[PDB]
Formats: sequence, C-alpha cells, structure tokens
Amino acid sequence: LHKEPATLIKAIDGDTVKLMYKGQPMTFRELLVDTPEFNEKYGPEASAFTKKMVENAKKIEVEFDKGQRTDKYGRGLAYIYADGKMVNEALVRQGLAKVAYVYKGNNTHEQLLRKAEAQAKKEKLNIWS
Ligand SMILES: Cc1cn([C@H]2C[C@H](OP(=O)(O)O)[C@@H](COP(=O)(O)O)O2)c(=O)[nH]c1=O
Ligand SMILES: [Ca+2]
Repeated sequence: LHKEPATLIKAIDGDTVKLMYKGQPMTFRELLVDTPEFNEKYGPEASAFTKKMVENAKKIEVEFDKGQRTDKYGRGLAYIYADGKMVNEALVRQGLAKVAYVYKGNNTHEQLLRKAEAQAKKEKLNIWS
C-alpha cells in the first residue's frame, strides 16, 4: 500500500474525519475500527483523541487498501496517518476503538491492529477497563 497526501478540513468523531484529498473535500471513515458514538461511553474521549491527533499533525496522509475505496455513504475508506503514525492503530492501542468491520480484501493491517487491541486489553485501558 501507498500513503497519499491529504489536508485536514475538520475533525468529526473518533473514527471519521473530513479531509481534502486530490483537492476535493471528502469524509473518511477509518478502516478496521469502531469508536463509540459521541453519546456512548468513551465516545467523547475517542472523538477528542482523534481530533488532537489530526489537528496537531503537520502532515496528514491517507492510505487506501486493496478493495473498495468508498463505502455506501460515499465516505472514503482508508488508514489515516498523522505525522507518520496511524490514527486507526493509535485509537485501538489506547482502548478507544475496537477492531471491527473487517471485510475480506480491505484488511491489510488487520493483524497489526489486533496486536494493538490485545495490548490495550491486557492493560485494561478505557473500553477494556
Ligand atoms: C468501516 C466500514 C464501515 N462500513 C459501513 C458498515 C456500516 O453500515 P450500517 O450504516 O448499515 O450500520 C457503517 C458503519 O459505520 P459507522 O460505524 O461510522 O456507523 O459503515 C463499510 O461499508 N465498510 C467499512 O469498511
Ligand atoms: Ca462508529
């Protein structure tokens, strides 16, 4: 897979962010994770975590997987990087997202993220507390 440039338009919630990609505004849904909705436990902490990570970044990148690049709602499906660090993985490692929505052929980073979730669980962080 390949990282491509994007710039932040606006933080949305833990697992969605509005980015400009190839010069066009798009909402991106992070592959392979699920954060709690803003009204559920840890939803505001997940939203705040992502917001900080993308707002503080000097460089945002998006990396598509092998399969579908847009979902049924027109959201881009990608792994999102903030100064080289994957947001999807960071949320999982902190117990602020669960590995989820693992669809065959868009699942390159599945084992990297399950490894993070196992560590978050062992430490009883957040969702796993
Ligand atoms: C993360 C991801 C979500 N989706 C769809 C599945 C769910 O459909 P439903 O809307 O019918 O529940 C929805 C979950 O996204 P959200 O967790 O943002 O609500 O987005 C995909 O189709 N592909 C994916 O890779
Ligand atoms: Ca969600």
